[PDB]
Amino acid sequence: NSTATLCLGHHAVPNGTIVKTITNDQIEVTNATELVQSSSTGEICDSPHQILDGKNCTLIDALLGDPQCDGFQNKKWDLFVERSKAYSNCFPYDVPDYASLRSLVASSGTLEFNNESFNWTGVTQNGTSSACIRRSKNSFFSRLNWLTHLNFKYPALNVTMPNNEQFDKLYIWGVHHPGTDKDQIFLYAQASGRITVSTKRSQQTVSPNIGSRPRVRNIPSRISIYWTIVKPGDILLINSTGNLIAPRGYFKIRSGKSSIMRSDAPIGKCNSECITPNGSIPNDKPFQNVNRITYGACPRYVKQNTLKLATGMRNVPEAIAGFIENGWEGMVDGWYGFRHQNSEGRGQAADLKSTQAAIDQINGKLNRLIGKTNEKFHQIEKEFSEVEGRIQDLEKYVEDTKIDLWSYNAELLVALENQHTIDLTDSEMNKLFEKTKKQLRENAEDMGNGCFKIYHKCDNACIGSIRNGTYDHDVYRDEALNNRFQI
Amino acid sequence: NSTATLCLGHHAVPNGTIVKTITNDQIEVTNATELVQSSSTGEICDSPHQILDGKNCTLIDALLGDPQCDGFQNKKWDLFVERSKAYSNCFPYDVPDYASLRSLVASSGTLEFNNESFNWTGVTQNGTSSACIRRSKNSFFSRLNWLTHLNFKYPALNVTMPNNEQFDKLYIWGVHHPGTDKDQIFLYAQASGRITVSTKRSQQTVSPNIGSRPRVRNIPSRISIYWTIVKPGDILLINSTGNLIAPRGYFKIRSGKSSIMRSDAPIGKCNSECITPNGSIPNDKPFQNVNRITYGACPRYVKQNTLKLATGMRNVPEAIAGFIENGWEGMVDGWYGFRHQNSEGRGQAADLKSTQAAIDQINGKLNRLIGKTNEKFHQIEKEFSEVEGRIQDLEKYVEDTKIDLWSYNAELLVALENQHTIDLTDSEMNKLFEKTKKQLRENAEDMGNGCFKIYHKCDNACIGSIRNGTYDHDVYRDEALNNRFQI
Amino acid sequence: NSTATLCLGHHAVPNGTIVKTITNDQIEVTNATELVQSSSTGEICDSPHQILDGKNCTLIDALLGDPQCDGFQNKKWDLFVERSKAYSNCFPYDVPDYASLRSLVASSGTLEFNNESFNWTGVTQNGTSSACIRRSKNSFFSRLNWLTHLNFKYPALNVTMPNNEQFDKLYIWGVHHPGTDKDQIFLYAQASGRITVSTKRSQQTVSPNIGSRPRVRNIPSRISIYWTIVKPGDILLINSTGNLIAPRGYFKIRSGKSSIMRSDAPIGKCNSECITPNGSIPNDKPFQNVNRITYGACPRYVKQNTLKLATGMRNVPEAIAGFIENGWEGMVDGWYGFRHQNSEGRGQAADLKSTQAAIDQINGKLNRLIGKTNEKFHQIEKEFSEVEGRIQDLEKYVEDTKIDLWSYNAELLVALENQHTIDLTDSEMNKLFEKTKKQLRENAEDMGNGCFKIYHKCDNACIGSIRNGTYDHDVYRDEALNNRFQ
Ligand SMILES: *[C@@H]1O[C@H](CO)[C@@H](O[C@@H]2O[C@H](CO)[C@@H](O)[C@H](O)[C@H]2NC(C)=O)[C@H](O)[C@H]1NC(C)=O
Ligand SMILES: *[C@@H]1O[C@H](CO)[C@@H](O[C@@H]2O[C@H](CO)[C@@H](O)[C@H](O)[C@H]2NC(C)=O)[C@H](O)[C@H]1NC(C)=O
Ligand SMILES: *[C@@H]1O[C@H](CO)[C@@H](O[C@@H]2O[C@H](CO)[C@@H](O)[C@H](O)[C@H]2NC(C)=O)[C@H](O)[C@H]1NC(C)=O
Ligand SMILES: *[C@@H]1O[C@H](CO)[C@@H](O)[C@H](O)[C@H]1NC(C)=O
Ligand SMILES: *[C@@H]1O[C@H](CO)[C@@H](O)[C@H](O)[C@H]1NC(C)=O
Ligand SMILES: *[C@@H]1O[C@H](CO)[C@@H](O)[C@H](O)[C@H]1NC(C)=O
Ligand SMILES: *[C@@H]1O[C@H](CO)[C@@H](O)[C@H](O)[C@H]1NC(C)=O
Ligand SMILES: *[C@@H]1O[C@H](CO)[C@@H](O)[C@H](O)[C@H]1NC(C)=O
Ligand SMILES: *[C@@H]1O[C@H](CO)[C@@H](O)[C@H](O)[C@H]1NC(C)=O
Ligand SMILES: *[C@@H]1O[C@H](CO)[C@@H](O)[C@H](O)[C@H]1NC(C)=O
Ligand SMILES: *[C@@H]1O[C@H](CO)[C@@H](O)[C@H](O)[C@H]1NC(C)=O
Ligand SMILES: *[C@@H]1O[C@H](CO)[C@@H](O)[C@H](O)[C@H]1NC(C)=O
Ligand SMILES: *[C@@H]1O[C@H](CO)[C@@H](O)[C@H](O)[C@H]1NC(C)=O
Ligand SMILES: *[C@@H]1O[C@H](CO)[C@@H](O)[C@H](O)[C@H]1NC(C)=O
Ligand SMILES: *[C@@H]1O[C@H](CO)[C@@H](O)[C@H](O)[C@H]1NC(C)=O
Ligand SMILES: *[C@@H]1O[C@H](CO)[C@@H](O)[C@H](O)[C@H]1NC(C)=O
Ligand SMILES: *[C@@H]1O[C@H](CO)[C@@H](O)[C@H](O)[C@H]1NC(C)=O
Ligand SMILES: *[C@@H]1O[C@H](CO)[C@@H](O)[C@H](O)[C@H]1NC(C)=O
Ligand SMILES: *[C@@H]1O[C@H](CO)[C@@H](O)[C@H](O)[C@H]1NC(C)=O
Ligand SMILES: *[C@@H]1O[C@H](CO)[C@@H](O)[C@H](O)[C@H]1NC(C)=O
Ligand SMILES: *[C@@H]1O[C@H](CO)[C@@H](O)[C@H](O)[C@H]1NC(C)=O
Repeated sequence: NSTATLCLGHHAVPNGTIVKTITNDQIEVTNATELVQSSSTGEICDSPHQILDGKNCTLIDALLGDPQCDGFQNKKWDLFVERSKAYSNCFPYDVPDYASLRSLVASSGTLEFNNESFNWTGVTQNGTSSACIRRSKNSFFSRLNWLTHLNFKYPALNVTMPNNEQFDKLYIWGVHHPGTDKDQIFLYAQASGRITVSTKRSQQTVSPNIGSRPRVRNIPSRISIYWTIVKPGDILLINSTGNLIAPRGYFKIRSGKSSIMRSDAPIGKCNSECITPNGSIPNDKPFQNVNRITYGACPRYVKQNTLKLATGMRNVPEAIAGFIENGWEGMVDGWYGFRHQNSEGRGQAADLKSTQAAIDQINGKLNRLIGKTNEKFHQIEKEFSEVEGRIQDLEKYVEDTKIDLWSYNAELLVALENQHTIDLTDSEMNKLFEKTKKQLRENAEDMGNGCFKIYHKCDNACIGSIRNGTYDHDVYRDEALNNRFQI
Repeated sequence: NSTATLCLGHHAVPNGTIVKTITNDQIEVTNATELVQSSSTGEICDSPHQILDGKNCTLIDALLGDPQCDGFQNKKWDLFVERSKAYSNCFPYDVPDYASLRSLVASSGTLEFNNESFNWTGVTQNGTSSACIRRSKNSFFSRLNWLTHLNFKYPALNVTMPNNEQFDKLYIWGVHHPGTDKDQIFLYAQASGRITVSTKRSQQTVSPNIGSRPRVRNIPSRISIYWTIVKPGDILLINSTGNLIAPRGYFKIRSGKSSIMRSDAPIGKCNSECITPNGSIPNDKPFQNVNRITYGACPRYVKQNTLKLATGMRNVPEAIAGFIENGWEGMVDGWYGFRHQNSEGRGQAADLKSTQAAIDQINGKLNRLIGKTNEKFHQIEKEFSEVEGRIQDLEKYVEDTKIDLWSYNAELLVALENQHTIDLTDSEMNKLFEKTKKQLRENAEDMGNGCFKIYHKCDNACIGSIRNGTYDHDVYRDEALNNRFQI
Repeated sequence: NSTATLCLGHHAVPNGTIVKTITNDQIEVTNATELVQSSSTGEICDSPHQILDGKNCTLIDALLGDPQCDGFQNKKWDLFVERSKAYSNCFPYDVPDYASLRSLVASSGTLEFNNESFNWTGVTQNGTSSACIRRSKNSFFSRLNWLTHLNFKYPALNVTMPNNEQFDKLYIWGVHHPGTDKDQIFLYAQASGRITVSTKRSQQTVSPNIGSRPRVRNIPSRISIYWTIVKPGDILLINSTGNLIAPRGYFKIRSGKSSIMRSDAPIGKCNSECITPNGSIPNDKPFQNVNRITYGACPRYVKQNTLKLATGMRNVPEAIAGFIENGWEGMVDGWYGFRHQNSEGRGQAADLKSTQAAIDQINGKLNRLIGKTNEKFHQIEKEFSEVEGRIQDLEKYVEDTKIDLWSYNAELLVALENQHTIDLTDSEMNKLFEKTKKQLRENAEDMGNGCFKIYHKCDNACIGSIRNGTYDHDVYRDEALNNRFQ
């Protein structure tokens, strides 16, 4: 006729996604991305990190060098994987402050061991046990030297070794606690006092405790594992009258990106930075709900099973009408656009610049959230198999506090960002609407349903000029004014 | 007259509330709710949590079986409330890691004790002390067995108890430290000794220390309390030559929701999810400022004394003027509405759909904040009476860090939620204004004071349609245009 | 011309600052302020906190009374500064929980020492060492009494010291660990033994461990340092057969604002609340990147080297365009303003009320961020010279968690405040535009670039009336309608 209808609107999808916001908990959007990694590959990836498979060994067993760990001598790792099927198959032993030695070795990142010419004069070296079978013969820990009497004599040892290198030396040693007095006399030829291992900086004094223990692998005795770190310029001094499980040398202490993880997952052929006890995970998402123990460039752990970030706007599912009444399910070329009813027929076109502006802002948001990872290697233990008390309670409290704070941050971030995304895309729809209103000047009226009523004959070329920003309102001003106001 | 005025606006109150926002610290709102629970009932509510009243007992005193704790034997609790007037009136004891045992048992949640038939031979059982009286006779702890010599001999005990059940067993035992050597010879007929309690996984060795102590209840001697946890399939082996305060059995270890709290509040008939040492508190508010220690489904502790969440718009108290100039004290039916001037007279009506939309958004926000609590059962100690050093400093650092972070989160959350509340209620007022503008089309002009001047004769029927919606601008369009655009 | 052009706009600068927002991490603004203190003065200000310069003394050496530390006796501090050049010149010693004793003394805030009439009968007092030279004489720690023996006898000392005052008493004592049995007999006349120090509530029992150790200052023996806290109403019993490095009295324990810091910076004659190991820092900014170790009213430590807070608007660089197309680089009188073209000529003026409203809201934000810092005195150790185990790992984990969470909060806060500031100044431009539209009513049209076309004669008096809100649309309505329509 003499008028045309130009409706502005946006696309819609048949099946949207439900996201959370500040105003609402369940708002439907056209599209959303998962920000919580809730699955793993089931396998640990061996690249870029050097992964040392513990097999039947724990890290401490590999440190001491019991027979099943012979293949772990002088090895390095980025992450040591300890299996729950791992077991000791050697002399029974314990480590006072086990967790500290395990953390120290895990953070050292190597079992590189240099033998030293210790002056073990007057004692018999290389003691053996039936509990440690190396190659069908009795043996002992490969990195320890079980000293016993020589010719029924064990003289008081005072053996020193300067640290003349530029690095710290880690010495692993222990105390043998025999089952009975007959074993103390049989092995050391005398009752024992104390063993003192010292440096200039510090000293450790320990005592044997002769007495029966419940048998593990048919041995009623125990070895207690102790360690010392010797700084450059410092001197190790071992003062012992018996019951000394001597070092054969030193381990290297290194600073680095190494740690230890407990996992039953197989190790595959891969390239994945983030390792969890359930296997490696992608680190594209900013958060994860796989596990709380992590290694490498990992997402933050949260308790939410899902957090969906709106990478799109509110769906608003289902004459012509604009964005105020409904979204358009028939629009697939873009996010925002125009639909019109003209004397030449009905039609539709996408507005690609507003679509790209909204997409660019969403891409900015994703670039701020996606791809930014938390690269962490050595942390505290987060699952415990024994109840010790105050220290474990504090470690659990710290981890629970961290998880509650990061879960709060993730929930607030997702709700604020989703509210921002809806306000952003409604804002972009409004910028296109005000731009069209300003371009049309007095030649059209807002009908209140997201559409403009154009009061002049506006053909397809006219509509196209409006869509791409080249509409000249002066050409049609008299016709539209004469039609709006009955001159 | 030939024209009418329709002013849009919002309600106001004589006395508002001062809240914080992003750009304004002292912004007045019509209504706000307190988000910090800063008061308590002064009593601990005994439901739904099972609460065991310590009376004159500590949890440890109840654990060993102090004469004042006969009412605690084999009992369960969800929260043990330890009293500051509690004291021991039995043999004085020293638990070398008191906090760990107190926490371990508090989280275990029961004093269930099975009297296992320990094979004590060659010794005298059921030793008593004059400092621990039951029914006017000398007694001892009911869960400990003080072993002494029999016929002036104390043979070396070697007593084995395998763990043949499916749960862990907690054995509590100790070492007697007499005040002098005469006491040790009188009780044990041994100059000294060593006590070793072993499992397959770990061992504890303790030595008695003969010497004087300050007399507590006239006793110059001490009992050192130790505990062993025996896993299923593990074995308890006790080896002693003297000074053994023997176990009478085991306590059960359970994973659960139990804990210990220090408080002096009375216990009475009530119902409250969250327990605080100042008495139980309502858990409706998201935050609290009562005490650092909590139990159950509680709000999170912050340093803020008050944080008020706006549950209404900005209060701007003060011809007809609208939301641009002031708020309306005479609007009592709703939050948003209309006032009009026509030839019939002046009037006012509330717009209930905009009011309900704003209320629904606020109620959604309240559902996000109010009623959502965090269940916290066993945590670290958060108040200390003794100066311990590094571990206490770390616990204080962790708790103050948590509180500082949650106080920041509370301040940012309240400022963001109040800024959003103001923006949302101003947005709803602006949406009603734009909606009215759209219905009026060319039949009205914005007066710049929140009011529309309607340029057709408009008397109580057109105003009704405008308030309802679906106002027909076409019928009045020629009259309004003749009044607006004629010279 | 029968019309006039009235354009609205905002100022711009030739060179702006790059800030981060929620949806744009490289957005240029007219002005910004640094919220991360990234540099120190290099000196530790001696005011308002009382600071003791350790020089060659550690806190433990000051506690025990090392001969070089005589100047620290009975002194008080709000912050003790331990130097990396510090070393001992007395008997070698080992504190089995060094960090805990150092924390107790640092938090007590004083070395006020009170001598007590201990009954050290039957033994010789005031033992000396060649490693502790005080006045060119052999000496010992001034707060410890090295008891050896009297006439080749060491009767078992059973010494009681009641606490009859209202404060906790800190007693520092030790155990000598000689390098050989001959030294044990020479000093104490009898071998082995043990030392028990106890109160009503607690007890500590230790044993000497005779044996050679690596020589420090040509001495192969060690003194172990132990301590006990005696509450009011309690009694301290020291029971020793030998090897006792006895107390001479007690140290007072106070609750307060004292702590210890490791630093090599000199002490300056200045005033600053926040002290870091690199020296004092200003405490105006909400965050810092100088050090993790803090004392006083400090900002929070973050991982960011810089965080810039927009204190301005978008710097949109460039007949009259308006705010939608670009900013106005020629504006010096304000942030928001007007430009016009009329029958007399072109001109420009600032709108000071919109400018002040935007500035007042920005100052509100600055008042919430700047000047609000957090006073902390005694915290965990955050740097370590040796690796100890799970406790050090936990302390590092806790501090790193705090830093990551505050760094997250700092980035979220800066991005939200900068996005709000941009929305704020865009909103103020929009309220000024809408306000102008409302005064003009139907006498002007929005031409789409931030300008209004006014369809009536509007001289400089008219433009001024529009600027200050006195414009009356009724008097110009017939001319503007005749020119605007037909
Ligand atoms: C203390 O008791 C334990 C167990 O009751 C004894 O250990 C047992 O020794 C026998 C010796 O033939 C072994 O067959 C068992 O397997 C051992 N069991 C356990 C649990 O260790 C131990 O020998 C006893 N000690 C003394 C000195 O009599
Ligand atoms: C070591 O000295 C203490 C002094 O405290 C003696 O303990 C006091 O003994 C008397 C009499 O037995 C009591 O009246 C006091 O109450 C005790 N003191 C305290 C603080 O309780 C202790 O007897 C002495 N030891 C020896 C072996 O003589
Ligand atoms: C234990 O061995 C150490 C190491 O040789 C002895 O200490 C040395 O003693 C000589 C004696 O003049 C000194 O010159 C050295 O400087 C000492 N070296 C160190 C590292 O301390 C120590 O004397 C020996 N102890 C016994 C009892 O034989
Ligand atoms: C959602 O976005 C992703 C990534 O851009 C795209 O692959 C997917 O097809 C989108 N889905 C819908 C329904 O728009
Ligand atoms: C680990 O031990 C099991 C038996 O427990 C054995 O079958 C397996 O071969 C061992 N694996 C390696 C790598 O030695
Ligand atoms: C002990 O065994 C080690 C194995 O490396 C060997 O080098 C050393 O010579 C042996 N010493 C004695 C005394 O058998
Ligand atoms: C362990 O029991 C045996 C039994 O003969 C005894 O000789 C030994 O001294 C005991 N050890 C301890 C530490 O009690
Ligand atoms: C240390 O070695 C010396 C060497 O003479 C000896 O006399 C002393 O008994 C030893 N001490 C210990 C605890 O081994
Ligand atoms: C990962 O393993 C832990 C082991 O306790 C389990 O609780 C968790 O559900 C697992 N997660 C996934 C995604 O497999
Ligand atoms: C805009 O569209 C019209 C009609 O389709 C066309 O004539 C004109 O060249 C277009 N201009 C631009 C800049 O794309
Ligand atoms: C504030 O809201 C509460 C309901 O939560 C209502 O009871 C109270 O009357 C309101 N007060 C004002 C001043 O609006
Ligand atoms: C606790 O002590 C008070 C002291 O007055 C006494 O009345 C009460 O009976 C005691 N209760 C128990 C359980 O010992
Ligand atoms: C020791 O006392 C307990 C009390 O329960 C009793 O059952 C046990 O038979 C007594 N044993 C002896 C040897 O008196
Ligand atoms: C609750 O009790 C604690 C006890 O330390 C006290 O510090 C706090 O002020 C009390 N709070 C209230 C609200 O009574
Ligand atoms: C419109 O509002 C008026 C208010 O006076 C009311 O009387 C009338 O029933 C309403 N009509 C409809 C259709 O809502
Ligand atoms: C930025 O603001 C500061 C005051 O905070 C002022 O001194 C400085 O001149 C301003 N710079 C610019 C370019 O506006
Ligand atoms: C610190 O020690 C050095 C090296 O012995 C000495 O030169 C200096 O004078 C000492 N300073 C003080 C204050 O004791
Ligand atoms: C020991 O030295 C102190 C000075 O610190 C002195 O007061 C005391 O009288 C001396 N005692 C003896 C027994 O010489
Ligand atoms: C405790 O004091 C008495 C008092 O003579 C003494 O006999 C005993 O040996 C002392 N014990 C210790 C460990 O000092
Ligand atoms: C402060 O000192 C620490 C430790 O020496 C150093 O890592 C840091 O870079 C220093 N910072 C500044 C701003 O000097
Ligand atoms: C506004 O500006 C005009 C400029 O002509 C002046 O005459 C008038 O007095 C001013 N009014 C106010 C309130 O500043």
